[PDB]
Amino acid sequence: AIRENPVYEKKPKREVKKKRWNRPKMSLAQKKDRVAQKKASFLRAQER
RNA sequence: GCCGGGCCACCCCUCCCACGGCGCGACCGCUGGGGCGGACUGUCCAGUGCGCCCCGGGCGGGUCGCGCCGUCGGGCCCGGG
Repeated sequence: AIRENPVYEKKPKREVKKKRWNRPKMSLAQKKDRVAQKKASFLRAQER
């Protein structure tokens, strides 16, 4: 059979609904305000 | 000294181009709010970007058009009396 029909036929391309499965990289302001929130929370607990 | 032409000087009108200034309009990026979908953060319920739409405003520069101002401006110092 291989010697008879050796050609390869590609699988047809399929439509995509464009769903991301990973996590996008966090942004500069996002991480800066995360650090700010952490500092505020720690100081709040220290006062409390 | 012998007869004509043209030009700039009078006085007035009008074209184009160049330069500088002022004001208006069209296209741009950057920046404060609202609506939507979601993703994330914080040892108080609070907050942060993201993609779309609405954007009411600001910013100046790059180009274009418009109007005015100024030039012992340039067009044989355009042309008309």
